[PDB]
Order: sequence, then structure tokens, then C-alpha cells
Amino acid sequence: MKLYYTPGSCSLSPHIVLRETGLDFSIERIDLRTKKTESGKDFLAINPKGQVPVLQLDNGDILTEGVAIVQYLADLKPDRNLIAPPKALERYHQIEWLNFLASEVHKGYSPLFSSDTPESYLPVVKNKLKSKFVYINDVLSKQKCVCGDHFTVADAYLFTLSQWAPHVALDLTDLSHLQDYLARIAQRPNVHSALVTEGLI
Amino acid sequence: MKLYYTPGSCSLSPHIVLRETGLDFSIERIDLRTKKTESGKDFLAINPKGQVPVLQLDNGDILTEGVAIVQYLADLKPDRNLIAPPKALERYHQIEWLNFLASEVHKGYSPLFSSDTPESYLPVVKNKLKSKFVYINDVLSKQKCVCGDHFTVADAYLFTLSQWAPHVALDLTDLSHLQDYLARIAQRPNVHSALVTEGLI
Ligand SMILES: *SC[C@H](NC(=O)CC[C@H](N)C(=O)O)C(=O)NCC(=O)O
Ligand SMILES: *SC[C@H](NC(=O)CC[C@H](N)C(=O)O)C(=O)NCC(=O)O
Repeated sequence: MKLYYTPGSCSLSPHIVLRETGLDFSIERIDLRTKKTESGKDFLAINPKGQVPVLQLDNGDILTEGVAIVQYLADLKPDRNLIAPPKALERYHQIEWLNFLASEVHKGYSPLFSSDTPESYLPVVKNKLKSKFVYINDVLSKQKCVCGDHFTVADAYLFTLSQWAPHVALDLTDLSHLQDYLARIAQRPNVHSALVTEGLI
Repeated sequence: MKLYYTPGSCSLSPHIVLRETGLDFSIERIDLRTKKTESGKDFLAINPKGQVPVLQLDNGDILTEGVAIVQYLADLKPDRNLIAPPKALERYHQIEWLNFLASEVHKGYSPLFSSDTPESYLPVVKNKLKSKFVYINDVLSKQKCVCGDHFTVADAYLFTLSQWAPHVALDLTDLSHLQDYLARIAQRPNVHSALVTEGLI
């Protein structure tokens, strides 16, 4: 099981999940500029969409899209409780949150990382994004995690998306519930070890 | 089971799926401008995020996010084959496509429907979007549907997202594989009947 990643990218989410499940895996750094693996192979041949994360299964199959990857992983180790059982109501609310984070938050960052974005539009984009974290902050005021009382794959995803905030000058320091939650998630051995292995920390 | 929708919106996807599964449901039109149901109730009390689709379950629970809604629906009628069984490999590739459509295509339209978007940025956004459909078109050249040989919930979603193309002057007429696929999907009784019931056709 190999994970194609780029340090500090959205591939940190499946990286955290891989450690939290205790599965046997290997990672391979991808260079998003040249689209080449650290071993010199063409990454477009692996994933035509040219992005990370990408999970290579032991049988050879390739899986793209982070939300699909973390569900496949968590489903392999039911006993970890990183996702609810299939067909359970709690599972659909998790899927619901994974989609909210992928389309509203994750994709909300995109224009802030693009060079072709009008400097006059940046303020507008940043505000749309903060309104998203404000919603998340309100939710974290009556519960310990985004989907409930325990740590799930959606939490791994949110910690990852929160990390970028400083790099694009998005202020989230007024969101104390979110700030306390981030601090907690960061002291988890499996999360901390993921950051170390990637060169952050 | 009630579906909160707006004619021709992204809520057409779960609408098509509800008919394809043959479940007992009702629909209620939402006014996105005033955020009020057609029965005069405050929609923000139902869905704080203020968007459609929204599915009200018989037990009272509320489900948001289209990708979560269509999975919950299809999972209720395994025999229809609108999604693969949970934990099956085919299921994760479907989840993978549902995420691609939600974050890369669906969210890719967003700036084209916003009034606060610089007219100079529109060309850039449109091109990013077409590159997405070009990828989808290539895929449809060696298979009948987006995820395989049969009709799944991801197909209901793509037909829905393709419908908007003309309204934002996005040309997809050079994508013959996509054009033939759309024509096929449209002649399905359950899809056709969804369009009629919504005022399109
Ligand atoms: S975070 C790094 C970028 N990945 C994605 O945007 C993944 C999007 C998928 N829809 C998903 O996994 O959810 C990335 O690798 N971008 C490539 C680049 O060239 O910047
Ligand atoms: S398509 C109509 C709009 N819905 C969404 O954007 C849903 C986004 C979710 N992430 C999802 O369901 O996938 C909508 O209702 N917009 C509200 C408005 O005021 O325009």
C-alpha cells in the first residue's frame, strides 16, 4: 500500500489516517511542478488528473480523491472507529461532513493558491472561506469533534485544511473552539508522527 | 421522505435517484432568494447552510450534501444497482467519482453563477471547467457510463451538472462522447419524468 504525497498538502489527511489505522504502508514524494515521483517516474501515468493524494493498493489498483481514500482505509479497520459502519445513519452524516470539507472548504482555498487570481478577488474569496470556518467553530462549541464525540477521518481532514490558513493570511485565531480542537488533534501520537515524517515540526 | 429542491438546480440529481429507486417521496420547492419554502417556512431553520438539496427522512432527521443524499438513497434499494455494495472496491471508485464531480465540476461552476466575479476572471474559470469535461469525455469513449457499464448515482449527478453548461455559455458540443451519453441518459423514463415534474421540458 503506497501513498503518493507532497509535504503539507491535502495528502496529509490520508497520511494521518494510515498511521491511525496501523496499516502497513509506504509513502512516495511527488513533485507537483514536474509531475514526477521522487523515483523519477511520470506521475501523469499513475494519476492522469495530476494531483495528490493517490493510493496504490497492494493488488495494483489506483485510488484517487482523498475522501474516497480515507473511507477505504478506515473501512479496513472497523475496530478503530474512524468511520461508522456502512448503512448506519452516523456514517451518512460523516460522508456529509467529508463532502462539506472537500467542496466548500478545500476547494474554497484553491483561488488563494492560484497565481491567475485577481488581487481584487482575493478579499472576497477569503471571506467566503472564513464564513465556512465560522460555521465549523460554532459546531465545535457543543462537541469535541466535527462529527461527534470521537476522532474520525473527517477530523484528520479538517486538521489538514486548517494548517494552510497561515500560508494564505487567513486569520482563524478568533475561533477559539477551533483553536482548542486543533491543539488537541495535534498532540495525538499518530498525527504528530505524521507531521514529523513530512518535514513539518 | 421529503426532498427540498429548486427547479433545475443540483437537487435534480437526488430527484432523479429518488425516482430510479422507486421510493415513496414528496418534494417541496425552495426559494433560494428569500430562503423560504413554498409553504412559507424559514429554510434556514431546516438547513443553516441555506442550500439545496436537503433530504428529510421519515424519522425526522435531516441530510444535507447531495453526495451524501444519493448514497443514502441508493443504499436503501441494493437491487437497483445504483451503487456497489459497501466495502466493495467498485464502491470506492464510485465514491471517488462522486467526489470528483462535487469538488472539481460542481464547485467549478460556482464563480460562473456569482455576480461578484471579475469579468476578466470568467474566461479563466470556464477553461478550468472545460478541461474537467474533456477528461470526462475521454473516459466516456471506452465505456457507457462514468463509473462502468451501468447507470449509477454518479451518472444522475453528471447529467445534472451538464445541464447548466448552456446557461453560462460553456460549450461542450465538441465532446461527442459526452453528447451521446447525455442523449442516452435523457431518454430514461425516470430521468425524463424528473425533468417534466420540475418544469424543464
Ligand atoms: S491539496 C493538493 C492538490 N490536490 C487536490 O486538489 C485534490 C483534489 C481532489 N478533488 C481531492 O483529493 O479531494 C494537488 O495535488 N494539486 C495539483 C497541483 O498541480 O497543484
Ligand atoms: S446547486 C444549488 C446550491 N447548492 C449547493 O451548492 C450544494 C453544495 C453542497 N456541498 C452539495 O450539496 O454538494 C445552492 O443551493 N446554493 C444556495 C444559494 O443561495 O445559491
